[PDB]
Amino acid sequence: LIGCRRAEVARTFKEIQSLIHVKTKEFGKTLNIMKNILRGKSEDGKIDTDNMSGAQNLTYIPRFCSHLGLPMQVTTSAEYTAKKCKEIKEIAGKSPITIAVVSIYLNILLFQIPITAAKVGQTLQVTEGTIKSGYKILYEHRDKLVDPQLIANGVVSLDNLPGV
DNA sequence: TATGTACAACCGAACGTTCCATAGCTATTATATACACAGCGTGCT
Repeated sequence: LIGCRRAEVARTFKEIQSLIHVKTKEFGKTLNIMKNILRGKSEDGKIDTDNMSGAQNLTYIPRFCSHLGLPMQVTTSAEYTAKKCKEIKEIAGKSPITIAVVSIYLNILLFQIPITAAKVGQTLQVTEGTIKSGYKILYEHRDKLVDPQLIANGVVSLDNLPGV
């Protein structure tokens, strides 16, 4: 996990857990210990940048979109939505995985790709209820979650996003 | 001269299983906090 993060190609805890069979508690405690060790030998003996921070959600979006087979235009829109999604306090505390998945789902229905949430959550191993629950929060601020140029050109209109 | 007799020469070792010794992890209780996930139950169609 540290090695992936240092290379700017960071992965998620679940993705690494798919190969190495270790439950979450031991994983977290070991990671905290090793980070302290690296920091300790960075001062006495660099190590981290803006990347070392846990969330760094923008890095996950390109791979998650690839798993769904979306075009690059949707991926860029998802990155913009996820980047601006941190201004909302009702969602900012959520896990970076959900922040990226809900942003991807918002754009999937914005460009009208026929992929249902039942498969988006099944592909990225995220509960469908969580996806739709988060989508509701990412509906009161849609004007701030869509790139101005895309709406200006005419590629996407905000009336294609269903409203509850 | 002839015949006898005598003499001289030409099984190891690799692997597996059991037996001490030390240290560490596991489980439980309480509490605030918050997220995600897996259930159960009730109304709707």
